[PDB]
Amino acid sequence: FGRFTERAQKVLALAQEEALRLGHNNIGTEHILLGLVREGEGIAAKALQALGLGSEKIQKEVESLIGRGQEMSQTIHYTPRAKKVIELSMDEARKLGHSYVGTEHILLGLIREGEGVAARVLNNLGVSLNKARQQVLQLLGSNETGSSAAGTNSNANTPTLDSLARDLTAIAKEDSLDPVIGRSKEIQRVIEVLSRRTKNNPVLIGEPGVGKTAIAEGLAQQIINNEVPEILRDKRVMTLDMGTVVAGTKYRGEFEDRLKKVMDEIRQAGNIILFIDALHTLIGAGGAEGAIDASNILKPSLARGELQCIGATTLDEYRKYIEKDAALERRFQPIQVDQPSVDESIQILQGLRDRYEAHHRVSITDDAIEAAVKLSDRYISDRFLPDKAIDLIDEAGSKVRLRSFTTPPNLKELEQKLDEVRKEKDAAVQSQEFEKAASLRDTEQRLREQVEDTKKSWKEKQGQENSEVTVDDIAMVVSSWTAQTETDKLLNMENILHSRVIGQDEAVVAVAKAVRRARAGLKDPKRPIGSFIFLGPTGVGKTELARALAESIFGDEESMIRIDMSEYMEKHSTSRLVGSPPGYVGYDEGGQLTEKVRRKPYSVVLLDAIEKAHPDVFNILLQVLEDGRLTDSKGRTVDFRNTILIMTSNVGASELKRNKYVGFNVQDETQNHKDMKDKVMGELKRAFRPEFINRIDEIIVFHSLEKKHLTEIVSLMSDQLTKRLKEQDLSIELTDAAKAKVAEEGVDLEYGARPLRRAIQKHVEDRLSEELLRGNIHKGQHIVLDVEDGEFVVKTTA
Amino acid sequence: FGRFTERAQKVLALAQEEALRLGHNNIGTEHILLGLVREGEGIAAKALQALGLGSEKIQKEVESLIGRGQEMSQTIHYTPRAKKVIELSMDEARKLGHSYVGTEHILLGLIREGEGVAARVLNNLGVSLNKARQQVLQLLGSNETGSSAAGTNSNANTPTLDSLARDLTAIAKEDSLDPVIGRSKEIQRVIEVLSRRTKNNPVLIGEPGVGKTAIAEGLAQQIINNEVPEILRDKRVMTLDMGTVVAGTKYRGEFEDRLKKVMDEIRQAGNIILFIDALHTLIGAGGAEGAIDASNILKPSLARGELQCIGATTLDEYRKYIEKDAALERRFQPIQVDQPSVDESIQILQGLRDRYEAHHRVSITDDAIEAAVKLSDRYISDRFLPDKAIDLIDEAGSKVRLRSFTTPPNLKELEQKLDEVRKEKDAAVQSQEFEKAASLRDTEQRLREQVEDTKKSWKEKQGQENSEVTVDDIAMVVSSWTAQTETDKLLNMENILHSRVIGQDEAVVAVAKAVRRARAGLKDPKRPIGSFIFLGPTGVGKTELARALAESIFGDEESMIRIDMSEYMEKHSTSRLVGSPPGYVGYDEGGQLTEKVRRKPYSVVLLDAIEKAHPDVFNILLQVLEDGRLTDSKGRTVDFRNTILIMTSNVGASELKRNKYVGFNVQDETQNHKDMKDKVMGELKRAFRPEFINRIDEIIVFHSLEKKHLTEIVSLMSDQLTKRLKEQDLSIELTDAAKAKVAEEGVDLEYGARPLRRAIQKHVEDRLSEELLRGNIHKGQHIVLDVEDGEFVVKTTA
Repeated sequence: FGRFTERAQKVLALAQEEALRLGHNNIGTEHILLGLVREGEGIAAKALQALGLGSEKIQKEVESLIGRGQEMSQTIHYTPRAKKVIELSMDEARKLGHSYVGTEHILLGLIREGEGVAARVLNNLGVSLNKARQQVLQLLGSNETGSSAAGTNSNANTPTLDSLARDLTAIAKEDSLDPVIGRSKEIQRVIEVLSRRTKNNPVLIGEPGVGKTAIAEGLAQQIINNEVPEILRDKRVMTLDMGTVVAGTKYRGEFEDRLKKVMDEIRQAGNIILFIDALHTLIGAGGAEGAIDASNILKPSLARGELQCIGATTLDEYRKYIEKDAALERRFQPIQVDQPSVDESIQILQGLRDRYEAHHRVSITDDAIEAAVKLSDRYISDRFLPDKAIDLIDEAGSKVRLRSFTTPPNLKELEQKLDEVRKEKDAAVQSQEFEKAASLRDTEQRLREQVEDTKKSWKEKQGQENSEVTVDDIAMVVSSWTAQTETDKLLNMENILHSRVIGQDEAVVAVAKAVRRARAGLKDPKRPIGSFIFLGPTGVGKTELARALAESIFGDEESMIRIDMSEYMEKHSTSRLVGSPPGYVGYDEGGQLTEKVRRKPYSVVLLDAIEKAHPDVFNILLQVLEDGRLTDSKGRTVDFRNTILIMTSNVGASELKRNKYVGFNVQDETQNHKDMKDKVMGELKRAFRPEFINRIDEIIVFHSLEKKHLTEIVSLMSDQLTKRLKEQDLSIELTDAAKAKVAEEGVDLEYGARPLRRAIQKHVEDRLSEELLRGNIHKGQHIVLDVEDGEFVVKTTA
Repeated sequence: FGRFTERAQKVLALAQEEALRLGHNNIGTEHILLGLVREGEGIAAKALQALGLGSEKIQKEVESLIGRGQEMSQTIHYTPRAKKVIELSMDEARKLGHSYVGTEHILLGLIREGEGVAARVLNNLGVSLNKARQQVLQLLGSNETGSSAAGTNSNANTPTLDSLARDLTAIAKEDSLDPVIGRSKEIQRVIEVLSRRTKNNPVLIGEPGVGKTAIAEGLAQQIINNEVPEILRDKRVMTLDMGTVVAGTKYRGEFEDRLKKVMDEIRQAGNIILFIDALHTLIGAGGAEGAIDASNILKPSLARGELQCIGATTLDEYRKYIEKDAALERRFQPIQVDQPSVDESIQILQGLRDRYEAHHRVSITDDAIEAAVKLSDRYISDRFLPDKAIDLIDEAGSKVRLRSFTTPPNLKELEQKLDEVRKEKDAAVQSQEFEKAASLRDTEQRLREQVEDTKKSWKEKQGQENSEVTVDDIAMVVSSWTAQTETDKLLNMENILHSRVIGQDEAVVAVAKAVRRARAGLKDPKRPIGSFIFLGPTGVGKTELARALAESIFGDEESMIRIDMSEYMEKHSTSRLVGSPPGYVGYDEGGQLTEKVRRKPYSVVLLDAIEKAHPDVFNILLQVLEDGRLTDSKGRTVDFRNTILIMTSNVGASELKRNKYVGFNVQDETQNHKDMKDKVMGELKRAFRPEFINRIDEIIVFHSLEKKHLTEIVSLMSDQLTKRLKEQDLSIELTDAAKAKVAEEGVDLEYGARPLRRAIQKHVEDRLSEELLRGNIHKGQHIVLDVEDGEFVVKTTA
């Protein structure tokens, strides 16, 4: 373990002394035994001496098992028996508590390791081996700790405080506990619920979902010193926990009987505080289920303040307790409970980082935590504000030690060598090849040991590397799952967003900067990270930007919703049954929009075609854009904070399907640019409400494509082609010359961004494939699609 | 078995020695016994010798039984008894482990086979039969390997490992384990999630599915040597086995107690790795009911990092774990899981090739293996990417062994002869006919031995067949459920689609080549391997091609969906229906379309008439045409990846239908071909959208009711007549002359292939049946439908 006590380690080192002193190549088990008795006293040492085995008795036998010499101490490590004895003490101390191993455990371990040289020493000297293991044990007392013992107090406390349970106050008198976190005003407010008497029962309302029990340790501390009543001092805090009741009982009826007994013993009352987790479940009122009706005993108890108690209830549970009354509502009284906000997250991270330095890393870093947390709160966005965080910290809190030790020192080849040896050796010895095996053995185990020496030479790489949990590290994780390599995504957002967006330096930079503004807490987070309307036709860069955002902002693309407004416009699905029959605004709110975004909160919510949806739909969209929430689906709250709203329209489309011209002039092109960035955002206003648009940060125009943008759609569709065919069959590349010939056809004055899919289809997909059908190209070769003399020719370069 | 160890086989063979050495012309059981003891000191031999039965006692008895001395042996074979001793020992070696058979088992088997002469030999020589079986048994020698016995001891290690369960590392240190081929890239990403302790726990979320456990065996192996962190210092990996916990307890309370016990012993913490299979089920979160609520012990265990564990959860299950939190989520953490990609598939196949040698019908070929995978991957697809594969290997991996013994040179006839003999013989011995029976036995047993000789002359039919699995072999089998005879289907696709489909050679070749283009992986197959528009009037070639495509691509015709989009109505029936219109488009998206294509993943989806059949449908289909997917049915994704989308049309029909027949045109014909290949596809564009059409592979025109196309429609319908009556037993053939006379009546510029059914009905069905009524033809004679001189005539030729 290397986290043993002295005492163990000492009998063991005494073993080596006898190794050479008695002449043993390998420090035998006989020496570990000698080690115990030669340290004189120590529970092992003493133990052997109890049975009558002094150093005298032992050594006569020991020298009679291996005499002198062998003073060479040939590769002095232990004998394998003796090595087992060391392993044995570790477990012989685990079972007997001890994480740090002593003398005793080794003598106990010897007995265990009973065919060993030691073992035979004792069984030869007339002392039964088990008589020895006994002897160590009966001196391995292992007195109380984490508690104290010296007397007996109390009579009436006996029946009550016994039952049920740990007694939180007790565990907080002598620490065997941790703060852990709060919820500080809750503790004040608990004493608000506890310095009264009619409604003397605290009732914590909130998600549970923060580790309610952390708050509880709060009361303990504060009820003692010094905010507590004048004659309703001498308070005791007694915990009532379900787990103790159910175990070995296995019945609700019996559980009720035991609980009844507990309420009776609480007769030390008028000074007692009871902790009741999930108070509704016991009350039995509300919902189809009652989840037991403890209420018969529990309710009058709650009202009197004999069961002056702390109720841990939730959002719904409080309804289902106050509904009874007036002793579950002439007892109850609620208090507003906290759960971590963004800053709180950071603090939690640090607090339990440090204890996983048992796990030799984690340790570090403030900044790293900040990455886990800060990046998470707004983006990914896959759990809760601190929960998200810790995973990120920890992936990376491992990640680097793995890439560190990606081999031995690169001496991974060594193991490979040693294999080949063993084989040669083995097979050679099985045939013989006598001395032709000789050298093979020697080469084998020589090598083997060398390998192992250098396998811990990247323990130098441990002392070099093995704590990294840094900004970038964490940040890599935050992008990895879906504050450096997420904020490098943020800072370099424009670069990332352009690479899929079909030209449109205009579109990209507008979205990029707006998301980047929010994404480091500069714009507005109680709104989407960016609200936008993206106008244009199909295949212009709209969708492509939505995607590129999912990737950049959250780390991976899968955090992207994409909702058709056409399914529930109540103006294009009204009675056309698009999707399913549900009455359409009800379909969107009551189900689809709210459920989906509630599932993925990070989601780039892409609400397609808000162009001609019913004006009521826009009121909902406006609420998403402003509030960063919608409340629908019978009172569920759906998080649009961390969303990136991108609402598309194809009313810009007309203008955004003209290219960046190739029209009547070449000065029509530089008049198409300005035309697309102006005409679109006003066809937007004509298509739907300004009030809606008033909650939208920037109106992104996705300019139709003139190369620059043409040769970038051709290179997106053709690149989507060349990659989807590599998994099953051929390697395709289109030369730049061939991407050019398609882009000329992606021109139209009136269809500047749509025609491209078909023309990649015909000119790439169809073209390689009709060339496999001829036998010009094939599966599994590299297909360069080239221009021959102004006609495509599929060439091979494999 | 035919795979026995020496010791057995030798004692047995020594019987044959005594057979002739004493003359016993059938090698008796007495000789098997002699066989044991004359083989000296095998466990059988040795055994008898312990009880006192040396060779001396045995042969002395033996020679006093059958004894001397007709040194030959009758067909030198055994007694039936002695043959039984061999069969018995084999089983007496199965019992005692032993895959093969050893000496002991033969003596043990003798005792068992106790009416044998040996048994009586031993019971004559003063040693009880059971004293002999005793001795062999208690010298238990059998086949061995998987050594792990040499004596072991530990103290605390005892409580954990007892319960519950196998140790993955252990089975991989004696290597009774196998890799197994993963799912390799997953394992690195786990050790990041595992060398943690702030979120200590990996939790694998994904399809389970080819064996989740392959990833698990991964960890074990990497955690030993050496790329493993020092974060993960001195780790052991222990696997959860749910089955042992539930067994022998038969109660939830007891089950909980055992799990609790395990969590306690995990006190070896910070040095232990726990593998928890199906981790959600124990947490018991979500649903109407839980799933088992081990959670009380398990949740804090997960949080502490004592149960630093690897969770194997499923698609929904992770939701139901973060649903608890933040210790079932602040410990837990999800990871992206692998299920083998197409290349990985191939490798698996081969990996288990060598054990298919046990059935001897594959090993080999690679080329076939690839087929198993690839052909299946793209074309149905009713299993996962490697499962599909392996099944095909073995499918073919038997197929040829069946052709082996169905047709060798057919010494099946031999056996047939031998039959006739026995009968004759038997009945002859019974008739008497006695010496006339004599020779009949002799002819019988002669035959019997010959029979048996020529069936193992078809061990030459084994050395010929008994391991291959060839290209075609796999491919044909791939066609049987669902490279050669699936890629011959691909290469010869035009030929195959024409052989069932009409004179629309234009259409056939266009579709054939377009599917064959995609289906060989050189044209976009993310979306259907062919999207199409099929123009023509109904019954022309359109439907028929949809069928022929299924047949060619998948090897079965009945993998063809078929939806009419025009049937979806009530899509404007507001108050018109009554007061609400609940249904039809909602049925199509919400259930029918998505479920059906998801059911048969790849299948010719034949979307009938979308000329104006809800303009919204064309958009919905467009998403299929582009992506290969639709998302409907409340979040199901339907893969139309290598479906063949065929969207039908009969709006071009009018021109497609037009003539090419003589008797009335000689210049409209040569204006109907050229007219159809342009004009048809433009009546299409008004009936769809260009946006739709741009994501279509090709726009197919079925030049129809030509001269030519007719007599092929007539030959499909009339051939369906001649075939549909054979089940009810009538043989019909139409001569080409009679199919021609009907074909004249479906052509002009106007009509369709509609009147062809009616006229086939009249001239074949109705007429032949009225010809049974007139008595020229009957039921079950061959009916030739001929033309006499221009007047129809039904002739008979059977």
